[PDB]
Amino acid sequence: MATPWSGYLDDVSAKFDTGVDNLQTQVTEALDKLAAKPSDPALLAAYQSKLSEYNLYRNAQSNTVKVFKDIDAAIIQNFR
Amino acid sequence: MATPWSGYLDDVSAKFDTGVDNLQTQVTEALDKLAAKPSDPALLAAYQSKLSEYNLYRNAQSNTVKVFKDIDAAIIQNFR
Amino acid sequence: MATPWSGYLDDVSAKFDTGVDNLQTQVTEALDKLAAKPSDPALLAAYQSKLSEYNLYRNAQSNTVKVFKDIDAAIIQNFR
Amino acid sequence: MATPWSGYLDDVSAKFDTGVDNLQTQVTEALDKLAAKPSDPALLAAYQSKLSEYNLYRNAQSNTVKVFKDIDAAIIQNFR
Repeated sequence: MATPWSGYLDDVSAKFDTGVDNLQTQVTEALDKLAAKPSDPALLAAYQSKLSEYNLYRNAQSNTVKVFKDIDAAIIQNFR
Repeated sequence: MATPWSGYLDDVSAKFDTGVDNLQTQVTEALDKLAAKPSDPALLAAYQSKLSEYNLYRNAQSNTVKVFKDIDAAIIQNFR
Repeated sequence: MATPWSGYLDDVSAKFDTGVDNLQTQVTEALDKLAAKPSDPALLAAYQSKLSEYNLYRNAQSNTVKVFKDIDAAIIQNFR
Repeated sequence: MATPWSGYLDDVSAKFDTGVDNLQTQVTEALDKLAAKPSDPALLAAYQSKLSEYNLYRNAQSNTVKVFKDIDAAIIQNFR
């Protein structure tokens, strides 16, 4: 049997991965559609919201690892 | 079973879609009608009202994502 | 193979062009006919109606590019 | 064999390029036509719309590269 990787920081990353799982394909689909369409009321606005959603996936993930590693580093320094 | 995308910002966007669902086809139908018509006072007033209806929908999406993102950005940046 | 220019704003402009394609030649034909005539009730009413049709083509095109660019500018500004 | 440059930010730039590939020559053609004419309502509306399209290419490109670099900079700062 395979043993799943148990981690607090890894779980948070996987939580966002499952949420925007199909969102990744939606971003690339809207990006290619806009490529051959200069000005688009629909495509540009749709991509606007979907791009910011991707923006949060990368920002929120980097924020959780930032806070966790900082406080965790202080604990590791105590062990001496 | 498939799980739907649960989001506050996504709900507002999809909420406007249900309202202008058949409205999108009405814009293209009136566009082709005017394209092959020299001058009509009736179709001019019809397209005029339908044009802004689309304008308000698209501007509402960029509006909700703008005000919600600004306040949410301050919250996520607080997490440090 | 040649790739056609795909654009929503350009489609609206070309839409009116297919409608008043032979209309442009009709305006110049009636203009020269009016210039060689002192006063005629028939050509006056004919040119009057055809003049407004040309006015609708130039106005409808400038109207669509104006309302569309305004709303699309809001979206573009969000990208930051 | 040659290896193509794989980049997300570069892909977005080239994405807009494939669309307005022949538009660059269309802008210069309309520019020379405008300089060789005193005043034309037809070319004024044409160049106006085409100038908006060139603004689309330079804006969306600079817009996407700006938001992507910001969140990407946060990740790089995390690696320490």
